[PDB]
Amino acid sequence: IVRPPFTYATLIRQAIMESSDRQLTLNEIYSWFTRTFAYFRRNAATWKNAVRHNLSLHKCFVRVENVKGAVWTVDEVEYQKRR
Amino acid sequence: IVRPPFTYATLIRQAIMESSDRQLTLNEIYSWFTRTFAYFRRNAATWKNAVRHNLSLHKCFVRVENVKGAVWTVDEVEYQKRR
Amino acid sequence: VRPPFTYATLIRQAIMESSDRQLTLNEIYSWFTRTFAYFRRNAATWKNAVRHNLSLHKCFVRVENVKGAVWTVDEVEYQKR
Amino acid sequence: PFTYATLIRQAIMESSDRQLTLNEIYSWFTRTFAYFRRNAATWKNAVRHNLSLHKCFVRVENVKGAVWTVDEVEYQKRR
Amino acid sequence: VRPPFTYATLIRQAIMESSDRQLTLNEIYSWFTRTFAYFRRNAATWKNAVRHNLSLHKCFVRVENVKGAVWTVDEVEYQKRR
Amino acid sequence: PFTYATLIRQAIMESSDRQLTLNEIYSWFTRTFAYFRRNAATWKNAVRHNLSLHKCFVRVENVKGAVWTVDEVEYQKRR
DNA sequence: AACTATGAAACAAATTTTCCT
DNA sequence: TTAGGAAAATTTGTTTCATAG
DNA sequence: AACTATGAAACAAATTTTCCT
DNA sequence: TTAGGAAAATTTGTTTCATAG
Ligand SMILES: [Mg+2]
Ligand SMILES: [Mg+2]
Ligand SMILES: [Mg+2]
Ligand SMILES: [Mg+2]
Ligand SMILES: [Mg+2]
Ligand SMILES: [Mg+2]
Repeated sequence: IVRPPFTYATLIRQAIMESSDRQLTLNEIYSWFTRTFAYFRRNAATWKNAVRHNLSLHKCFVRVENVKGAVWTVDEVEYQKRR
Repeated sequence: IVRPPFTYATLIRQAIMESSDRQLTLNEIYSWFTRTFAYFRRNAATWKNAVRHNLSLHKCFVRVENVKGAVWTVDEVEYQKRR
Repeated sequence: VRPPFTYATLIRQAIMESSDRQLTLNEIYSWFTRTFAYFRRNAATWKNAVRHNLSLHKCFVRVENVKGAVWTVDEVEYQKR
Repeated sequence: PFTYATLIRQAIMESSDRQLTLNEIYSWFTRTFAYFRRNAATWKNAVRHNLSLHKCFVRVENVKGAVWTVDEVEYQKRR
Repeated sequence: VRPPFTYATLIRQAIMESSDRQLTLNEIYSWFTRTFAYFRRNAATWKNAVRHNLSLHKCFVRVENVKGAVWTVDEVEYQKRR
Repeated sequence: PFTYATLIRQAIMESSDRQLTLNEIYSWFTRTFAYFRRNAATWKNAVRHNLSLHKCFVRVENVKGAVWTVDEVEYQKRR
């Protein structure tokens, strides 16, 4: 098994960008990771922690609260900075 | 953390070829893996199983019993076949 | 062509492979339970497994004759295991 | 009991010229797996029937309970 | 060159940060124990950590002037952490 | 209480011009870590001494046990 | 080809915040 | 009104990776 | 650029074998 | 001499990866 050659930030952005409304709940993001790569079908304690850490740490990922909870979105302009 | 871009057989051969007498016990091979790459400092249940599996499966790795137990060696001619 | 297996050949196998060369009905049932469970696989599964075994085990050698390709068994390399 | 290796050997071993193409091995496995699928729900009664029908299977009653044995001479007479 | 810390400023910090602005001697000791344990780090450790924090937190802005580059604190940006 | 951020901020805030080069921050941390290393075995007695020496620290005896408080007015004079 | 130095990423954790029994 | 638990977030400090010199 | 087919590798496990309490 | 335990080996069958076509 090989981990994808992309950063967590890039992968998370990919997940969100591929969604129909450009937004995903945390659990939906986890699902995208496990469905897409074999690497994420094990050691969940490690990679899910990485995902949450990246979502909070990086300003390009903005939590948008809504009636049923909250979804994560991507501030593309922000994502582009430093990259 | 990234796993080395080499097969288990290639890494095992490397460990043995670097030893002073071209022989290593199983525990010494585990130690070479952990000392050499961060990747092998976690999920021991998985990679140690991989190492034992590779040692038995591939004919290029020959167990040589000795007074103190047994060491693993490499049949270079064999390793070269299929490669 | 003779069937690969029959209840008779299977019952004989169960008994012959046993310790005392004897089995109670319940023991024969246990053996059959395990055996039928093993075969409850699909073509996609066994087909993959067959190719895997032919290219992994040395006892299986492919002899190319005036037909295309045929696999044979090296009994001497088969016994060692 | 069975492994793909023993099965592949059985197929090849039980064929004249002791050879088989990959397609022929596939055919043998198809027949074999079909057999077990077809009889997955009948083997219990089939076994009881065979035990009492064929003389090669002899019931030996010992201390506690009874056991079944094979009369190899009788068995080898069927073929 | 007044010291960055003195027992006096530390004792006051422990008491001021407390719930009811008052601590027993033992509570002050517990605070000091934790504090001294935090600082038991080597130069290789804190040096790395300092560079890490300067380039991670936006409240720390490098204002490049005349010669060399000096940092500074964005009191407002630091407000979030407050 | 303390994080590298609060410390870096403390250093810069206590400096003139409220600015510091990376080397100056390094100097401040060197002095700071040196302080805690130097006094790792003396702080218990040092704390007891300071509490009874400085009037800004007042011992208030309530129901069970006694607690220490800071007389903010007194503390500020000396600064 | 080695080796060092170093920021971005990755990691491992300790805490916090919310929503529910 | 608290007490806990699980998710979800937020934070901190350390280790690893990729590479410019 | 996509997609399929497929052998090598990688995985996950069930068992075995040895050496010691 | 039987009963585990753990490390070391051996085995089997399934999933993943890289890539020819
Ligand atoms: Mg964010
Ligand atoms: Mg071997
Ligand atoms: Mg082979
Ligand atoms: Mg009969
Ligand atoms: Mg920053
Ligand atoms: Mg006093």
